[PDB]
Amino acid sequence: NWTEIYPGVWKATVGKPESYDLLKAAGAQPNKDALSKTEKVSFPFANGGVSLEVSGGKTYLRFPLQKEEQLYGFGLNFQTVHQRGKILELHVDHYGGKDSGRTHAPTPFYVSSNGYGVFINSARYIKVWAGTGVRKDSENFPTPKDRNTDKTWSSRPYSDAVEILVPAEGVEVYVFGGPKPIDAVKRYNLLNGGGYLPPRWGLGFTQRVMTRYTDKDVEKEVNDFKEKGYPLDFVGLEPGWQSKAYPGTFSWDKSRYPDPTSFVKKMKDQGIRLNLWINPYISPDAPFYKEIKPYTGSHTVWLGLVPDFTMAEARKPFFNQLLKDQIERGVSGYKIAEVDGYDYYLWPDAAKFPSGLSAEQMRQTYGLLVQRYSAELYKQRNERTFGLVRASNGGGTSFPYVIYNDYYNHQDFITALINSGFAGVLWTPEVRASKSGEEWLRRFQSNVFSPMAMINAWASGTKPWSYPEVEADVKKFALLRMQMMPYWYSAFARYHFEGMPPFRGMGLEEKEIKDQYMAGDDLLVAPMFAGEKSRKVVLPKGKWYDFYTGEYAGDGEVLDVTPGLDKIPVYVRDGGIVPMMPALLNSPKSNQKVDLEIRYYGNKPGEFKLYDDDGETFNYEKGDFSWRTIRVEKDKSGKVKGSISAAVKGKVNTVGKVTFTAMTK
Amino acid sequence: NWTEIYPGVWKATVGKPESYDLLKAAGAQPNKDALSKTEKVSFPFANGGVSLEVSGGKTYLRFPLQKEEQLYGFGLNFQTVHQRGKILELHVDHYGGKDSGRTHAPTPFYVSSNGYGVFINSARYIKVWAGTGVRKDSENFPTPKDRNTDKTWSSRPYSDAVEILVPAEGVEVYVFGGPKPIDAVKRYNLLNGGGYLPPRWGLGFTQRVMTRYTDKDVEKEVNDFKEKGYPLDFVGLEPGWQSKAYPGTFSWDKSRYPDPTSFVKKMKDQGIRLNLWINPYISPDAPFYKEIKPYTGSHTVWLGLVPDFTMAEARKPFFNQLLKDQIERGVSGYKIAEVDGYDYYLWPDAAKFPSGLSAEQMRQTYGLLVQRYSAELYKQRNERTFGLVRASNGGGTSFPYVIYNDYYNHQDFITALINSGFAGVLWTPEVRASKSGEEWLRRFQSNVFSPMAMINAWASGTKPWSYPEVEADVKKFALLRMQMMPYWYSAFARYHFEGMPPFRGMGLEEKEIKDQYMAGDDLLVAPMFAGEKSRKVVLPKGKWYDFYTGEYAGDGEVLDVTPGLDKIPVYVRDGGIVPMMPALLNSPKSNQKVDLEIRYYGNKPGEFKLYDDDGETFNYEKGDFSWRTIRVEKDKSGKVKGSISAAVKGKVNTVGKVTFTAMTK
Repeated sequence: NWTEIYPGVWKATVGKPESYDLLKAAGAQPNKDALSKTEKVSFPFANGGVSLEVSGGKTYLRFPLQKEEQLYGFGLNFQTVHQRGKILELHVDHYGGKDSGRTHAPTPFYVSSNGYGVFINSARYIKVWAGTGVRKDSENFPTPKDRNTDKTWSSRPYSDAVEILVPAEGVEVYVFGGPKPIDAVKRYNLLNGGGYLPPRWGLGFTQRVMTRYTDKDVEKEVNDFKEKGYPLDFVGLEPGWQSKAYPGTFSWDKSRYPDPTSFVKKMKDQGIRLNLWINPYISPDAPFYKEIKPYTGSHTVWLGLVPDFTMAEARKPFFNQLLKDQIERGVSGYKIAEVDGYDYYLWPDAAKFPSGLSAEQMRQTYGLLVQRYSAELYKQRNERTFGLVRASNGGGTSFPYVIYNDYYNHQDFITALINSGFAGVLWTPEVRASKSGEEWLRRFQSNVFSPMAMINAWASGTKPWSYPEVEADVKKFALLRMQMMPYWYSAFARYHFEGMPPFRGMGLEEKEIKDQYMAGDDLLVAPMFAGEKSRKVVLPKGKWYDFYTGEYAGDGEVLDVTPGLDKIPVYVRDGGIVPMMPALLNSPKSNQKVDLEIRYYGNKPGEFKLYDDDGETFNYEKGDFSWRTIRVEKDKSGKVKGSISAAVKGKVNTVGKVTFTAMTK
Repeated sequence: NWTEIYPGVWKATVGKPESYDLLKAAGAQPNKDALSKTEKVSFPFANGGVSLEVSGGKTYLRFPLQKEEQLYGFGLNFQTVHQRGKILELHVDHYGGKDSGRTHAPTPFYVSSNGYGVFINSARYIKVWAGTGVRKDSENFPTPKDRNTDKTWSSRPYSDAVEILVPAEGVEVYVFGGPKPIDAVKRYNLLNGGGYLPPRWGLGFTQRVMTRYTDKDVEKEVNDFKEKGYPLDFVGLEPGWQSKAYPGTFSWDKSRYPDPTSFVKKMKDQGIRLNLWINPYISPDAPFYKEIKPYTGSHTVWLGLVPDFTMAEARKPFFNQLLKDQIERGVSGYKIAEVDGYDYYLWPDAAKFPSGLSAEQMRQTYGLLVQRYSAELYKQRNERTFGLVRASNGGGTSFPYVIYNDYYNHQDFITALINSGFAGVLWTPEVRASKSGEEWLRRFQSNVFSPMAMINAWASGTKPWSYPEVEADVKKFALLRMQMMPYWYSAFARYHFEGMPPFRGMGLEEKEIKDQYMAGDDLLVAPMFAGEKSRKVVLPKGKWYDFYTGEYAGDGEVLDVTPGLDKIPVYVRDGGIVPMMPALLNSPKSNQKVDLEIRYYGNKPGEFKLYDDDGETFNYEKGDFSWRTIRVEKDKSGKVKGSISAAVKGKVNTVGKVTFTAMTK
């Protein structure tokens, strides 16, 4: 039966749940304070139709559906957003080109258009029939028809329930109330701890360089960024930083990085952080190999041992090496690769791990484990991190990682960004290479309207400026990313404090749209793809304004837009506010005041809550942060009038001179 | 541990096997006599490396591989024949366009090129890693390499074992000795009971007619066959024979079939048998609906109830209706459709059945159940049947059904025919429609070199003669099918008595070839596909002769062949014999003597065992059958010399005048 454990959050324990699951894997702590401030709402299933049973070694769940209902979620899908009528097996994997449930974060959480959500807290592979079963004893059992004579016969008759099968003798289930879909997602994310509060530097530009780069090659590339006037906060090092890779030594290569301490410091003195590639698979030449070997699984991945990170005996040596050899030299973070799949790379489900944990549960949670324990090392030092990971799951909302992959279809990259908001994880549609300048720019445009602005040149060697046809426009979008930092930072603060995903699908205000997303509270983004001169944009009710010119765009209608190569279609809600700092090339330091220009759109009076703190430590946990309320409207004459609430005694204040701009003439 | 239960057959019971499995589902009885006559051979795993364990609710199996080894089988695959390096989940389904283990007969049986086989007797979904796992404690653990510096680094390092995971607390496993791959397949098939011994009429031509045909429409089509001089033994009726379909009444429609008894008799008096389409899903208008309803599952398929055929209470009413309303009127057999998938048509794994059997095991065996109990009704009447089914599995070798599907890629249709020989089931690459006469003929050509010569015109309304460009050649191939009846019948006798699959891949004498198959003992078939003027044919060592002209073709070499539209490339082994009866339009009756022309190929002295019995009852089980030994060679002058062994006192003898022809001038 259902215990209301928080406002709008109910928990049921069915049968005998397993001792390991997603929340336990992640060590996810609920944000009780934030949850306590959400509305009491009533239980979303008010008219029965809920069934929870254990039989033949499995847990059978059924949740009812109404005729109107559409469903969202079930993880990081790339080709679909509406989930009703889909059949899935949720299974961590590298994305394979179709939506089957095999994906980087196959989060067992779904949301209904009626404003509720359901989370199945199991680390097993989970089967989902999202309204396909037609039960003989249903209250909505359609009348049988004779296909021989009746042209209305249906090959897929009406189904009135979500059915879920968990291969275990019980399970914990959570249900989240509304009243809106976004309310259920926020409560889910808060139950997970809220999103990570990223460092400001994490929201700047990152360049990953070719595998083979030496320390000298990186220093030169850094100098070229500076010389050309492009932003850069952190550089990604790829497998060549290690003395061996696939499998790895987790130790700096002596020929390419002869003096790691000096290198890391030189970069940091120029404002440049480093983010290091790893996969967690262990070389016989790693310095902790012999120590860790008894605490690794039966099967290897690219001839590397697989640590059982549920065991302290594997974690201590692995994470001590990261700490001592890298983090204590100044390394800012990691890119955790190849913790997803494919099945022919990773260990089989037939593998055995020394803790006794099934290879299945290990597969479902390995990404979560590496995120968890790596993030801890930074938190212990009162320092934020921000990096990349190729696998996550339910339980992972609070971790400082963005999902990326080795797939590349641009349309599908945007669809995954939409679905990230339903999945309790972050996703970046990264830029690598391109056949044309046009495609390079379209990809860069969408990428700067995402969790992480990044070119990953591991194989391509490209730089922002590598395509001369679009060079000037790429630079503009790179500088825009920096100017928007206060907007993004505030959105990420909402993710942390309120559970509000910073990127999400349409229809999520507080037919399927697979190619538009909200970015923060105020911006509707509708990317162009290479080869297109124009697209349609579906605007929600309420008035919207062009991001660039401030001019009225529309209201609850469809636009045909021909933006040009130099613009990504972006629209701002009436009264929407985007605070802009100067076009700095490096994120500003905690002791640095920064001017803001408050760009105000439309005519409805606007209100924006600007988040402010030191941008890099966990001092915010002790209360050292502020929300500055910004209000803007136009007076009788049509002239802009703005205010900002007063700085708070004793708190960090990085807000400099504030000016206001009415974008809508 | 391993009990030698028959010559070259070993059984191990690991843990606690489930009470239901594939062999029990099928009620498969071993052919002990035939098995007792195979060679004692030694256990195929002589040097350890075999592991059988139960852990965490699952059964983990590992079987070693050597460097040389290639693997075949794992069911009815459509795009692959070599299985080493593949990962599969064996799951009954309609084929979905790729080889994942989801297919009509996902037989959990594999064969090695080293001459052994392994069968996993579980009715669960079974996961297979066929040499992809790389174990840290392997005796062949490759040396780790540094991908940063070593260009020989492998993304898929060497794997030395087949690994299998069964989701249950134990399992029965069978191992089959050699010394050749074909020996292991034969023993597997014999353990299943051997193949069904089909009626001769089952090897004739069958036409399935459009869904809507009335009794009068069928009588006319029959008259057109006769008038045009095309063969026909049985007509397929499609869903319109029932008063309702999807779901079904299992009762003759009163408007389209007003007098069933008279109709069936009229057809039978003209030599024409009937084969009726069913799916097993029950209409509220079926006459046994109320009786059967408590013995049906929770979920419906196209609004039809799903009988639990493991319960006598479901079988009795269902099969009594078939018996009384159809079989006792003269109906010869059935086409059992839609017992495979897709997942969105069939019941979810979350469904519940009144016997308590998991929906999973029901999914894996439903085809087997319908085959089993329907075949029984015929056997009880001392009458053979022969029909079609869209799902089978391990345990199904002995049933009188051929697999077909609703897919159509021709290349893949031939690949499935190859893989049928590894899977213990029969498959027909059926003909339906085509965009060109060329394609129609190429499809008809391969189809008459298969288990069932059939056009399925359920939607297309086509007849053999519907494409005028190729009409004359289709007729020739239809008549050839009849003339070859003694060849096919004898091959099917070998399937029954010896386990020898009548259609099989290359290299199976007693790189991957996906487009040639052996048909009987003597014929190598290499189909053309539409759009091709020529193809390569890979001939095994030993001499081969052109089927049509008898001329030497080659020996252990590759040919480039341009056969023309009018020929399918077929080659005959040196000394090969094809007995030919006259081009009859209807299969000959049990009391009818038939002349044979013995077509003898090459110069090596040949020997052929001609099977003979009444062709339609189970009297053969009481010993009323003969094998007539035919020997042929050319004398000194190069003139043919032949013999046939003497007819056996008291036995059926349908052999008339016998003449001999040396095809190789």
